Amino acid sequence: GSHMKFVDEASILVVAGDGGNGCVSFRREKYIPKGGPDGGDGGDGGDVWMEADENLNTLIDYRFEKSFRAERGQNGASRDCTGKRGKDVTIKVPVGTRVIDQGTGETMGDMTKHGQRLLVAKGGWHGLGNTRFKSTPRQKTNGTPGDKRELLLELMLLADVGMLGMPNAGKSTFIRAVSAAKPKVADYPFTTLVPSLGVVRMDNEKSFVVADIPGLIEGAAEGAGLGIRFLKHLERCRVLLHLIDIDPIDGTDPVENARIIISELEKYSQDLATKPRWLVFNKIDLLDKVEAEEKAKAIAEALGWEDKYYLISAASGLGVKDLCWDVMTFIIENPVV
Ligand SMILES: Nc1nc2c(ncn2[C@@H]2O[C@H](COP(=O)(O)OP(=O)(O)O)[C@@H](O)[C@H]2O)c(=O)[nH]1
Ligand SMILES: [Mg+2]
Repeated sequence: GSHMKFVDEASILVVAGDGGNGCVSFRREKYIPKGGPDGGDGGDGGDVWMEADENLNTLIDYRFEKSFRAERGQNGASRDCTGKRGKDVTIKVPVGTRVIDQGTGETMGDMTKHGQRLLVAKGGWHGLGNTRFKSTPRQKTNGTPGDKRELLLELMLLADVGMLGMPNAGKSTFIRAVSAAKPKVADYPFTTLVPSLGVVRMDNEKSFVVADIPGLIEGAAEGAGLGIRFLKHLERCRVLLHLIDIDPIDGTDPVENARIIISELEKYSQDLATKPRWLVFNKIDLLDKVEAEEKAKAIAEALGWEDKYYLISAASGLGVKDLCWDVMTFIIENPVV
């Protein structure tokens, strides 16, 4: 049966801090009688931690920043003054992220709940100052090196945003235009004719997954099991975008097309049909600006659609970034609960 999965992947480098070094010193004070060793120990190096964050949706930021370095521990000083510990680094990933050690290929951990932490690079240990060698010792040790590790990060992706619409509305054009990356498909016998998913990156820590719903529900290569598995994680889907070709040359009338799409949606699933749904009119580049607005207002009027709708050209980019920021806003404002 149906096993297709979409997997987000990133490879990053994590480097913990080295230990600070030990110090060699002695108290040589005029009436305070002895030689007295007094060199302090170094500080331990800083650690690298991964932390699960339920507000992140994808691993997209780790395609761009790929290297993380915690701080070296401080050297020891006189008066048995032990060096300050090096500062830690925490790297945030979505809930569901599996963390693999790419050197050894072993799974280090799975980030299954909010605020959960995983140590991925242990900092070096402090050097010892001469005070530790006592029986007037002139020896000290250096701090040990911080772990250096390449991590493979893997995350099964579920749709945050669904596209709806007729064939040739511009759904895959839209998806490809907004996508910073295409996730890899796993457990699917074929390699062609995959439904369209994309990861949208708006800015740091601000991303979402967009999917073409008809590709998923039509059991095109995987059969009817795929749409059921889509429905299984529907709670991750915050909003649907009903994409409408504003002037179909195919002669078709946008109002009736819109009605067929709605009706098919309601038949398939009542939860899917009650999701927030926004009208988005596409291919406005073909028309003059004011004419597009008329045509759109008229279609909205005829559907009894009272909400705000959008006008865009998925081809040229007109209105697309504004739409994506409104989707990002909605997402940030409606976390899954
Ligand atoms: N002129 C124009 N053509 C578009 C726009 N969006 C999509 N198209 C074209 O319409 C056709 C259908 O788009 P596609 O993304 O394949 O539709 P889908 O079937 O909904 O995935 C393609 O030839 C696109 O290049 C647009 O904003 N303007
Ligand atoms: Mg297509």
